[PDB]
Amino acid sequence: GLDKEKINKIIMEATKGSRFYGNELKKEKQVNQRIENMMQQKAQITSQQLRKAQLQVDRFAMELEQSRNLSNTIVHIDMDAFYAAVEMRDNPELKDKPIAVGSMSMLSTSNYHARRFGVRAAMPGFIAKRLCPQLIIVPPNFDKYRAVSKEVKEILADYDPNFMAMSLDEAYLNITKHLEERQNWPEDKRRYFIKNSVVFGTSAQEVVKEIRFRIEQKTTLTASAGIAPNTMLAKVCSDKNKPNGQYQILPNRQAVMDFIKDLPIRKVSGIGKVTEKMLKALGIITCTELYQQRALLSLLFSETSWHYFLHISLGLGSTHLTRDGERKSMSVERTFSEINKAEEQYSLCQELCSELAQDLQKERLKGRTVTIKLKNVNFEVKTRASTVSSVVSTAEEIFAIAKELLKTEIDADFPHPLRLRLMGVRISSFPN
DNA sequence: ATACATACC
DNA sequence: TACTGGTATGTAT
Ligand SMILES: Nc1ncnc2c1ncn2[C@H]1C[C@H](O)[C@@H](COP(=O)(O)NP(=O)(O)OP(=O)(O)O)O1
Ligand SMILES: [Mg+2]
Ligand SMILES: [Mg+2]
Ligand SMILES: [Mg+2]
Repeated sequence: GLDKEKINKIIMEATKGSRFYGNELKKEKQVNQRIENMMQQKAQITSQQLRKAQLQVDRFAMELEQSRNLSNTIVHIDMDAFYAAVEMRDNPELKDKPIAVGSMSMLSTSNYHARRFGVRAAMPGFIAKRLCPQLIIVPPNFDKYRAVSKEVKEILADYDPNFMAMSLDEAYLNITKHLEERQNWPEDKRRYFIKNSVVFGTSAQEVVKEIRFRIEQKTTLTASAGIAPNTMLAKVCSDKNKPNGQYQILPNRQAVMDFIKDLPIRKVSGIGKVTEKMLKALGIITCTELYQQRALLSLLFSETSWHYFLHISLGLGSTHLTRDGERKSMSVERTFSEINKAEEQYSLCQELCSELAQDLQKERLKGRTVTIKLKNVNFEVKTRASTVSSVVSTAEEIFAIAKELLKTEIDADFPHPLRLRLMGVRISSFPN
């Protein structure tokens, strides 16, 4: 498959000049400035501050290190090319062919064949077709994916009944308890037939082989898996042998540190495009560099960020799955071809409010904060929020609040019309 | 509390 | 022709 410059070449040539690209520059500059600002303060940092922080951080680091929990076994399962794999399963014509699930405007994912051409999730179809004109863009069938998801979630329930579904295709499992019961199971209880039988051992490696086997037998789709003593690690491992493979970080401190040693921080869940580029500008790329700079980082970043970075640098993370409690927000948003007539924008706001009210009606939810989201034709995004004393829920009450927030924004630019491409409404601040 | 940014599927 | 929908969290004021 294609190189890796030829790709970015095509994307640039196709993106450059678009209102969309304009905005991406506007953001990258707003980030570069944020780096430059950080960069200053690093210069104004003294050696006797550095020493002061270093003795503080290490005091906290000894507290984390002494509390390290290796006694749990955490599994992250992540379906392989989920949507695309499903559409491949049920249409032989795509057998050995590059595909992507989505529209010509936007793609959800792509199969590994198509990923060799640099077509990826969150790419517009029309750009992906320039990277690979044989690409088959198959429309998404959300409802199938939900149904397939339910089939695997049923299997996963056997090993951890409190497993944490992150989305349709992925989940964390705490198999610690299952491995204890399984230690002294007969071959009967861990024997599965092929769709002539097969058997799996008593170890963690084997349990996960059984899970991934049953998943393939039930759904005709492969999954990858990661094993570790915490979620943060397990999530990373699950990606290591993708597609259709496992990895284990064994529950001993040395192994953890061996894995961490040269791990690019980007691979950790929650270090993205920006934090990478920010941490790179301090010379931090691996998770040991992140450890080494821990004093400096305590001065340049907020408490939560450097606390989080320290957990990353020590190979720490969550060692029990907290059963997802109540939601914090519900929202709906929609992109469209340009709208500028005020009366059409009110109507469209009123529609979204109705849809949100209907989704609230499902889970019997009422909130206090209504937040409209507007994104003009140049991709610039405004949110405007208003909190109310008493909780609201109906399409009328939500619209009443959103109406004004929108009105204000139409008035502000007056006599210029709001030229928007996306509107949304969110409700939040639900009671405890 | 409000705004905007960053991240994940 | 065409650049998503969605929830939670962070950063800053
Ligand atoms: N940015 C995005 N926008 C829309 N849909 C997306 C998306 N990212 C993912 N999806 C959809 C499409 C995906 O099928 C599904 C699961 O997301 P993953 O597990 O992150 N990606 P996959 O399973 O395809 O491949 P593998 O894990 O082997 O790399 O969510
Ligand atoms: Mg995934
Ligand atoms: Mg996946
Ligand atoms: Mg990351």
